[PDB]
Amino acid sequence: SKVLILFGSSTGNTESIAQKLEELVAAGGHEVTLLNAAEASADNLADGYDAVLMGCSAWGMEDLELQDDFAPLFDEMENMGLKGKKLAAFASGDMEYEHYCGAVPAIEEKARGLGAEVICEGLKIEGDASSDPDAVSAFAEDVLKKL
Ligand SMILES: Cc1cc2nc3c(=O)[nH]c(=O)nc-3n(C[C@H](O)[C@H](O)[C@H](O)COP(=O)(O)O)c2cc1C
Repeated sequence: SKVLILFGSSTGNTESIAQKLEELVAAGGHEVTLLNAAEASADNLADGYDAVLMGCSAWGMEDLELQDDFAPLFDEMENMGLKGKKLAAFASGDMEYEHYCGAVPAIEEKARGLGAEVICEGLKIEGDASSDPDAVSAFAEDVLKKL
C-alpha cells in the first residue's frame, strides 16, 4: 500500500502530526509520500495511491473555514479520484474555539459521499504531535491494521 499524506498547516501543528504519521506508517512497511497542500493539485491527486490520509486546521470559529492551503483542495475533492480508495482524516485544533477540529467530520462526510472508504474515525488533537503522542500512535496503529 502506497499512502499519500496531505496536510494544510499555518503554524506547523497539523504538519507535525503529518510528519509523525509518515514515520509510523512507513515503519509499518508502506511506501509513503508527504505532501503539503500548498504545493498540491486536486486533479487526480489520489492516482497511484491506495490510501490518502488528509488533515488540516480550522480557522472560522462560528463557521467552518479550512486552512488556506487546504480549502481549495477540499472544494475540488470530487476531482481527486478517491472512489474506492481508503481514507482517514486528522487535525490539530484548539478546544477554546467553536468547530473543534471541524475539518475531520467535514472531510469524512465529503469523502464518503465520493466513494472513498474512511478507514477509521479521524484523529483530533490540540496543539502539535508532541502534546499528545499516544493518541497519534494509536491512530497510526488503527490505520496500519486497516491498510
Ligand atoms: C482566528 C482563528 C480561528 C480559529 N478557529 C478554530 C476552529 O474553528 N476550530 C479549531 O479547532 N481551532 C481553531 N483555531 C485554532 C487553530 O486551528 C489551532 O491553533 C491549530 O492548532 C493550528 O494548527 P496548524 O498550525 O496546523 O494550522 C483558530 C484560530 C485562530 C486564530
